Amino acid sequence: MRTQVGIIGAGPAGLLLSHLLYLQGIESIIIENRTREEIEGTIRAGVLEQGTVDLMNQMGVGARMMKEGHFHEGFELRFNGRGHRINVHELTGGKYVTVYAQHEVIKDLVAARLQTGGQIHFNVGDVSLHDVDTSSPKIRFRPNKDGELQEIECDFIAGCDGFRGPSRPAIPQSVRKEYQKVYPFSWLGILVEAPPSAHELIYANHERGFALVSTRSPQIQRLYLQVDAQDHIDNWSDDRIWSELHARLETRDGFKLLEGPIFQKGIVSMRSFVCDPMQHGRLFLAGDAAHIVPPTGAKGLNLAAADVQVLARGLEAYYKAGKMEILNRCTEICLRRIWKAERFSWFMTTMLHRDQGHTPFERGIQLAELDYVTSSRAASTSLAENYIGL
Amino acid sequence: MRTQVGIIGAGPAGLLLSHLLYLQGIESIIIENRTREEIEGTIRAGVLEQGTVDLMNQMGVGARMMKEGHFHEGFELRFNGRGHRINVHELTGGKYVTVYAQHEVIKDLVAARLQTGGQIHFNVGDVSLHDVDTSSPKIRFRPNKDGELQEIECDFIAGCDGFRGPSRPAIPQSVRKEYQKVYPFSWLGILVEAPPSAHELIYANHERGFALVSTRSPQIQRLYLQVDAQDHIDNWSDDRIWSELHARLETRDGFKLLEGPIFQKGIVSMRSFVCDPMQHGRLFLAGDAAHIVPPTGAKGLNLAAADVQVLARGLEAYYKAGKMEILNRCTEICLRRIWKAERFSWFMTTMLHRDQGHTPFERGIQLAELDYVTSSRAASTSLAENYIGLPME
Ligand SMILES: Cc1cc2nc3c(=O)[nH]c(=O)nc-3n(C[C@H](O)[C@H](O)[C@H](O)COP(=O)(O)OP(=O)(O)OC[C@H]3O[C@@H](n4cnc5c(N)ncnc54)[C@H](O)[C@@H]3O)c2cc1C
Ligand SMILES: Cc1cc2nc3c(=O)[nH]c(=O)nc-3n(C[C@H](O)[C@H](O)[C@H](O)COP(=O)(O)OP(=O)(O)OC[C@H]3O[C@@H](n4cnc5c(N)ncnc54)[C@H](O)[C@@H]3O)c2cc1C
Repeated sequence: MRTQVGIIGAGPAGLLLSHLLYLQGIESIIIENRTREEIEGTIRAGVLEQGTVDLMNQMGVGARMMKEGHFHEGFELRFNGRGHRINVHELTGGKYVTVYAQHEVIKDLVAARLQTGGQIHFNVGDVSLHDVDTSSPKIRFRPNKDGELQEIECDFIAGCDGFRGPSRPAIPQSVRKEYQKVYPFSWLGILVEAPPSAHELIYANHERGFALVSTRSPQIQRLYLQVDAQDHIDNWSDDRIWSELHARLETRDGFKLLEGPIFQKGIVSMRSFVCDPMQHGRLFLAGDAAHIVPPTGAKGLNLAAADVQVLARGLEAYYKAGKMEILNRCTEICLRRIWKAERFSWFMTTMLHRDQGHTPFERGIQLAELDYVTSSRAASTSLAENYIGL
Repeated sequence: MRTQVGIIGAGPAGLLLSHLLYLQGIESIIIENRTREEIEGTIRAGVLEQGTVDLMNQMGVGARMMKEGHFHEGFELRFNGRGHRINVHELTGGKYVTVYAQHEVIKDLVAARLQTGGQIHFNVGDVSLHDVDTSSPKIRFRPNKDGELQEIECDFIAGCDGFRGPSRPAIPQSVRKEYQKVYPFSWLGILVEAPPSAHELIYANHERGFALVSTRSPQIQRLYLQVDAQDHIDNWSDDRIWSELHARLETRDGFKLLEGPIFQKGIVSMRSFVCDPMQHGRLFLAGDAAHIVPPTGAKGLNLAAADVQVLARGLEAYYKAGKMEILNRCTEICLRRIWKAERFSWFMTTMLHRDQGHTPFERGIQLAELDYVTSSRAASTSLAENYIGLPME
């Protein structure tokens, strides 16, 4: 099957890229190794930057996001037993913190793609990349895991297949440089059936560790506890999880944490990762296939959306005028934004998490930063602007 | 000899405290173990916070600071071969980065104190503190090192005697908690007979290490190079110093580093240190006797001035109304400001210095932070407000 751009992965990066290309008359074929049900059924976060909201609306796929999304005026930084509100709406001159679950974004983009004649193969298996260093790259795969071996002949391959996809290894080790940080802690995330304890997100730093109170709906809440990076979910009974959440979220004015059944519990590791370059011949990486951020800053899906806007612009210049300049500089342009988001995500992570390797001096300056950011208008404005994207 | 407040040390802390107390009719006696010539020859601080400039003017001792000090509208962060201006004057609503050397501040305060009947003993020896946990603390010392043993009977002792003075050990180890950070680098500081290369301070991050271009006068410049903490001045010839300064300060638009005789060179170590509490009975610490910051943020002299403003207010409430509240909370009030300045000094230090222990990712985030603080109005404003001093309590 011949196309212009072969896309590996139907996450936010692959789906947004395929639709941006469609809006400019450029054809694509997406392959996805999981089922449509699986990709549409995640409990992944939905904190969207203003740029991602603008992009969804610009693309004509933002109607359900605007109708069903939750628009908050701010969020809270809790530390030393006190909550401190960051009024994003006041500090940014009218913007909101937007939440619209990643699975909802995926559902909207899959539906828009299928409705506009888009080609998406779900449940593919045995995926491989070939001749990426030529003008005729190829993608090979088997439909429905064990179908006959099929080939996509294309001009470009977009590697939108996440951290463990096959596209990043297709950039030879001798050409790439990787940057990484392993945080000395992980998150224990829980999906709970209970009303929300507060109207806005709560990012809490406590002597015992970090806690994050988020939401999905009026009935379903999403909460996280910082845990030691080696910890297993079998070390954390429901009783221990709720006791630790109550301890870390405690306030002098008496906060009431609403508890319920934990439908899901799991440990997720926290990492920073940057691959440079994000291209090799006709292969171009975007999103988690090229870089990872710790989720404290909620930048991952937003960076995937920024990467594909640059890639689509380069592809458009190639098909319209035969120009290669923007494609040649795709890595250069994307990395400028990536490094700033990596810095912010690292800043939020280190400011809010307990580090047991920290000296008492380091813990003192961590608490001093928390005091400063919540008592300075410029520091709070900078946090607000970084949080909703810039 | 009886007095109200016995002060150990004639640095910025002790001198500012003695004069603030004089302005409120409170007597003091200062003892200083170095000569007046030695303390007036001090080479270190150059930059004053806006609050310290306001304090010197408020106290009636700011005339020479205004006439001879240098008032800059901003400073530069140089990285990736390009200079980025932080317009402090614009971002702070009218404040300046003030360059007026620590030794000039000391000269002005010693003169003002002596002119107003102040008692200062220079070149003292054999100094000791006694009965600090009583209502009658005492300071013992020998004038001119070989004098007869003298005693100062006072109501309070102010420990303004610097990092290695005798006052901090007088707070028992069982009552205090110390916080510290060790840095792998030091500063090689030089004094050069040359004109200024630029109108404003230059803080440069380079692959080879940090460099700072500061000034003293139109004819004397003060420059610093980051060096390994175990380096000695004999490892650094004048040729090696200039070659390293030219390399680290290089810009794509071609910066001209103005050279001349390097008449002073020395290596100075750096650290972060906080002692909590800063008081024990009638003994109260202030300045470097209580806390140290690495010099990248130009906070140390400024923090000593902030500490003594709080201490003077407490002492004033005690003598005027017999109230102990402000004195009881002196450590609490001072520490809130100290911790924020400790964070900022650590932030400036770690963003600008080369650390060979950094992973490639940590080097990337360091350069991203330099890009961020120079590309956001709110981030540059936050940087500027911290640089010229956060609001006083
Ligand atoms: C706890 C947590 C919370 C987060 N919260 C937020 C947040 O609020 N805001 C935010 O912006 N980001 C957030 N993120 C990050 C965000 O979810 C990711 O950065 C984002 O999913 C990356 O999108 P992507 O399209 O690059 O990759 P992915 O979402 O991983 O999509 C890649 C797709 O490729 C498919 N694929 C894999 N291998 C193959 C193959 N062989 N063949 C075909 N297809 C294949 C996968 O099945 C997958 O569907 C969070 C992450 C975590 C862990
Ligand atoms: C390279 C460098 C650059 C700096 N630049 C700046 C800057 O630009 N801005 C800034 O704000 N700060 C700066 N600082 C910090 C600043 O110099 C100090 O924080 C400041 O000197 C502290 O003043 P102090 O009065 O607390 O102590 P000190 O200045 O140390 O004075 C204490 C005094 O006590 C005396 N003393 C000691 N023992 C005894 C004893 N037994 N009896 C009697 N007297 C005794 C000493 O002789 C001394 O005169 C810098 C420091 C360095 C190293």
